[PDB]
Amino acid sequence: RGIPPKIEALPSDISIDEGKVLTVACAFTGEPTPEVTWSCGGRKIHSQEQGRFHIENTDDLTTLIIMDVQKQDGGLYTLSLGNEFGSDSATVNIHIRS
Repeated sequence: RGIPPKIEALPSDISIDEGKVLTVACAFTGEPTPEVTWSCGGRKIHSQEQGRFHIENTDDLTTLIIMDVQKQDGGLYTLSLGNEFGSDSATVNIHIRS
């Protein structure tokens, strides 16, 4: 009959060295499958097929990938989920290390 979305696991903080690939994964649940939005600074992140930012969404996992991570990529990344029955949201603090 419908189950609102829930983010089941997302880390609160991640530190990665400058220049590496960062991968941030999150498992979620919901019926129907929730729509997934990643954002940073009130702006939605979109996959770039020939760029550094990529989002891979399956029916219960979403992954943010940032290739060759730079200091400018650091910040608070929010995952938001929504379906007909509700919404959820959580933030991960991404730190880029020298």
